Amino acid sequence: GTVSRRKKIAMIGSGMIGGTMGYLCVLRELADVVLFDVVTGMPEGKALDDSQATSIADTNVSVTSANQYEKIAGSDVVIITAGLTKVSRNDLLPFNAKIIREVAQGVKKYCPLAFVIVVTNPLDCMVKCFHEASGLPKNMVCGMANVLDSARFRRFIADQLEISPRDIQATVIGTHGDHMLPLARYVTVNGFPLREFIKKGKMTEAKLAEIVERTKKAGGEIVRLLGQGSAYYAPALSAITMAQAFLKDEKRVLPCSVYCQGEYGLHDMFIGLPAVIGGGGIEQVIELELTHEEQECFRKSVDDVVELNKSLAAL
Amino acid sequence: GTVSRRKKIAMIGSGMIGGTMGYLCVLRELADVVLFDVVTGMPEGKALDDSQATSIADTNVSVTSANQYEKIAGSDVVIITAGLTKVPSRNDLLPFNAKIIREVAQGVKKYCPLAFVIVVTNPLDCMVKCFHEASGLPKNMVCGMANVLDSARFRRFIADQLEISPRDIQATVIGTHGDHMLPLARYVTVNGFPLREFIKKGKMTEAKLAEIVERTKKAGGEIVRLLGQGSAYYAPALSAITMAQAFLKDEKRVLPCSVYCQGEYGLHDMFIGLPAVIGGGGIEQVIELELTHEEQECFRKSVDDVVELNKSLAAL
Amino acid sequence: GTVSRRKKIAMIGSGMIGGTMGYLCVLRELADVVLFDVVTGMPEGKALDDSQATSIADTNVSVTSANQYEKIAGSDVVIITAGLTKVPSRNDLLPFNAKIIREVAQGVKKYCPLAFVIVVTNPLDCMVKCFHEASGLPKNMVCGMANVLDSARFRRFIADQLEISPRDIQATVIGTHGDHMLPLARYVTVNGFPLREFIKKGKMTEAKLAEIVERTKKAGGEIVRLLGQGSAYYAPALSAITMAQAFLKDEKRVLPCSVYCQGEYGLHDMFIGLPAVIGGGGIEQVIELELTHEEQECFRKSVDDVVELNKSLAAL
Amino acid sequence: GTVSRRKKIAMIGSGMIGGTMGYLCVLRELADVVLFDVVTGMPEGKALDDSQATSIADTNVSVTSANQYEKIAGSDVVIITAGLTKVSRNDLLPFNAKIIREVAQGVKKYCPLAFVIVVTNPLDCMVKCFHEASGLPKNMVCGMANVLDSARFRRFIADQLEISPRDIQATVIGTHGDHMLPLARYVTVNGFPLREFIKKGKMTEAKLAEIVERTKKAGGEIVRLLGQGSAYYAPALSAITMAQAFLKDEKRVLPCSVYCQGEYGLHDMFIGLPAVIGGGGIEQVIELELTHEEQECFRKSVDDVVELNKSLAAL
Repeated sequence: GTVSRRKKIAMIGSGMIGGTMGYLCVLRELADVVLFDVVTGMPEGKALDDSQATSIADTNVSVTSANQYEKIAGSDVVIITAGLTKVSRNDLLPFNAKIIREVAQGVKKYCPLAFVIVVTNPLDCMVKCFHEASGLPKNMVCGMANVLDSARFRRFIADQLEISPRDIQATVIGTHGDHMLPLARYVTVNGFPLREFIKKGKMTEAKLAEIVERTKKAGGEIVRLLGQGSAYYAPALSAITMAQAFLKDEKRVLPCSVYCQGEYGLHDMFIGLPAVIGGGGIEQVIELELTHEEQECFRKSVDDVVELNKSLAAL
Repeated sequence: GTVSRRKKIAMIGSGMIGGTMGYLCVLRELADVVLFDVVTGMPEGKALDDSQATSIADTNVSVTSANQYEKIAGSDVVIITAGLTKVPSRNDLLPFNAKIIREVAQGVKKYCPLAFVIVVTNPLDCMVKCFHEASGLPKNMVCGMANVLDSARFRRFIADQLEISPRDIQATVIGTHGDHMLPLARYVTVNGFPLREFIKKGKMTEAKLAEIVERTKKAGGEIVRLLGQGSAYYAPALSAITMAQAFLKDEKRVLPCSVYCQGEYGLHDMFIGLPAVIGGGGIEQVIELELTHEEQECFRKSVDDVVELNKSLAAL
Repeated sequence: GTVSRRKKIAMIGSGMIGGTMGYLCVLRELADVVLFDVVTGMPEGKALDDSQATSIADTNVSVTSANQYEKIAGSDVVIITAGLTKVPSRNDLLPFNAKIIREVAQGVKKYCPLAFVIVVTNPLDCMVKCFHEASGLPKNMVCGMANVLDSARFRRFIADQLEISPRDIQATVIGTHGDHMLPLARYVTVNGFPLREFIKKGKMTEAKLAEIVERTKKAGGEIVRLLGQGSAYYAPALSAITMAQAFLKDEKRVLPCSVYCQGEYGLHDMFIGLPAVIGGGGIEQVIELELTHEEQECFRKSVDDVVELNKSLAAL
Repeated sequence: GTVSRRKKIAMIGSGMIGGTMGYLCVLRELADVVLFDVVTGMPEGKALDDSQATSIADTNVSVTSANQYEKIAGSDVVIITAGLTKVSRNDLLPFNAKIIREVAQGVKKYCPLAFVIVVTNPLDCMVKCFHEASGLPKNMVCGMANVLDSARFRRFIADQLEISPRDIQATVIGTHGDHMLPLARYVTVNGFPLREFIKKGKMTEAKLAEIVERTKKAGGEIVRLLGQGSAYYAPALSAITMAQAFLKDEKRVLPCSVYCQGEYGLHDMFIGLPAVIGGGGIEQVIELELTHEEQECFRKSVDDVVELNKSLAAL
């Protein structure tokens, strides 16, 4: 009887990020939500909590919990946070590759036409692992990391310039850790190069460097401060912004881990790069004219990913 | 911001509910946020996470942490979730939480006495009374969040059964916490149409309604049971923030909450969950429903519970 | 957009209401928009203006104009405002608008037969019937916008008197156009609480309620009188788009509108304004209220009006 | 009794733009609205229409109409669209200077602490006229034009690159007409220079020039097409976005007509420039490092304004 069905997003992993992405769907009435996890009780508790929030938000989406993959059938988007968060993130490889392969089998069987956003660390490597195991088209698989990294880069710059982060364009590309690459040269204030602001003394080169470093250390700082767990509010919104850009065919520039077949001279691997997300999934991969120095920094990020993928293959 | 400053909301208690209310402020660009807690470290971590979310939401509010009451100065609204959640029965938390609530009251009284205060700390109705007495704030500027959450549950369950958005289900719970809370079955409507008309047309049975009333009472406990640790926070955070927004934007929304009684329902000098209108004047109206003799009997049980807890509160 | 395409809404008629519904789609990023009109030039101008607004709203939907029905192919919803607004009594527009509505029906039947259709063209109830008969579309996929707007007025007036947000005022108008429209005084509630309780507590008098009922009936005419040219469009556009969104997002909202009757209220094979639930299945429920004998008498007057207009419609 | 009062915006001019800005306030629950105009009936009809929309939007703001300035007392923001729209916009000068001076007297008397956004043409000249007559601080007076011009510039670029306009930073500065200056060199896609996209052939220099020209002619095209009146949907949102940035102290980069005391070597005049709008009104005026060629184009815009102000003084 239903002619116009709601979009459906399956959260594979119902931890803090998963439950929070479910909350965002309720607040924005973005889609029905399935909180999936191989955990007893907890996912149902969060589904009841999120479901009950629809009343106060005056929205109507269905939030349910599941532990069997058949329940993710028909999902338009799948967001994966399942996997270990601690035992180096590189060290998570063996344990999470196994989990990601199980998720890939579930998606391949029940919702192979979905757009998939991986969050599981080590991210770039796990995205490749999911892509290989699931068999999905390269434009329908990506990883969330750089949107979150860029959010931090932007917030720090916005604080210094006293301008809303909406008007700060700052992008981080590459992989996780200290090799991530906050592109200082491409930071703009509504398209106006940051270098002009530095020249006017609105920000010093030293402050910029401090911000670049802070962007790299941001996730670890939150981990240290929380004492248990890791960030979830910004990560959840980062992933849902990518999901909405796909669902509503918005065509948003959102840096994320995408499959390369020549871009930046890279082949057969996923790495964080500026991309356009729309109803066709990853519709564009933007290849920046990196300077020689930037390429050298980027190569280190690339090498980190290549090394992990080498180890992944050895499994 | 020399002329127009942003509203400011201090979250006294930076646990799951506090951090999530901060998140809502970021998403809606509702107000600058202060995540306050006696515990140091964790609030600063959540403040960093919530502030970083402003970039993705394309909003601009400030989110900071604090462990000093001086930092809540200038707050337009204060939402208190501080307090023990278990004894080292919510009624038993009285001793421990009354002390914490009194410390919070001292902080608010001194640093932001003109704030609208929403208490969440259990045992709720008793703690609202405790805060009001210790803070000396105007009776219309102090209330407690509970019934909006209880009603959200009542509404969601009814919405699911009738296949209608909860926006269009008006269902209200009044009273205190526990099995004595009172889901008002007679006042449930579908866009103003009495639920009884739907039951008569077979869209729901009286048995199902009774089941829904009972599920409403047990809902919080079910989530506690299922999460395994802690309690609900997504709907509670949105319930409190919806009350805060109604005040900040002078919306004049009907939101049942723990309010000071000066004759309504024959009650005096106490707070209890009742339908109320929240606007820029704080609690602008306390709605007095024409309860049947049977509903009055059930309500009296909540009254008795609160009155007894308050007697102990005084005895401190 | 190879996998997930945006919803699409065709505005058949690009006058003030049509251009404004397009604006709402841009603001909410609800859907791509086609501003259709037999008149060329003006729709393209409004499409440029509405599309340029996407930049400032930071949204991304396509807004284009058209004068060929082929361009409405793929529409999920079609909202029709086309038709004369005055004879070169709305009842008298029948001849002229029936012809236009039939042409629109032919266009929809051929190019987007699976669309959910919201008719706005006067005389409304008769034109909905005309469209349904000419288009052959399923009865649950055709409706008319009028009562949501009439109810918005009823609610705003009540909200002003009680000093409560209209979000919390449930007030409904049913029936047809004109003085016969029926604002249901007995079913007005404040968050499900009967208005009678508020009147009894002195928050409003029966005289004021009667005044509000009359103002609700005269509201459209007052705006026509005051604007000097044309009629209301901001609230009408939002009323129609709210109905469209309920369908697109399968919200299941209670929105009174002109719906096909198959026994409800004892009516058959005709459309008339009634409380209904709009979801992804189109008109999912037609709510049958337990009207008193007096309300039935008033309602019968609307029924008689529609039945008489439909007799003439047939006689064409 | 009310401790937390709603913001209040007075629309001086209740034509299509005024009524539409009132609608936006209702939809966003941004502020109470006063639809002011020295017209009988019409403003009240629009106030009833906009007021009735609050019910469907489930919001609560008060929308009233007025014809006496005392009714704008206490306004936080004042948006002025009053004045003739036709008889060259330069030719409107004599008629609109008189109207703007009357509005300035009303604001100076009843809400001198308001943030004022002028829309009345010829814009840059009328903003100066209002500032001089009202006596308000230079940071509290500005004119809306460039946000609308930039919206067009951005939409056209977004269409060509298949990217949401959210991610297109394109700015127009200067005055109205063909002398407005769409800054082609500062157009970015999330901070990435447009020149890189042109190099990749995603857009040709010819298409860019066509877009620059189209941006200049956009308002006139709508006028031609509508047959009567001029654009109002994008203009209304442009002005309300500036008003909200002030009310919520957002610190948004919004190009608008602002007072210069040295910026770009300009003195004692208002002209469209990139600015940051926050709770302090115009908090920053961004001085771009314009190239010699850009300065030459800008000088023509400046000369147009200077000529009008010369004529304004001669009144």
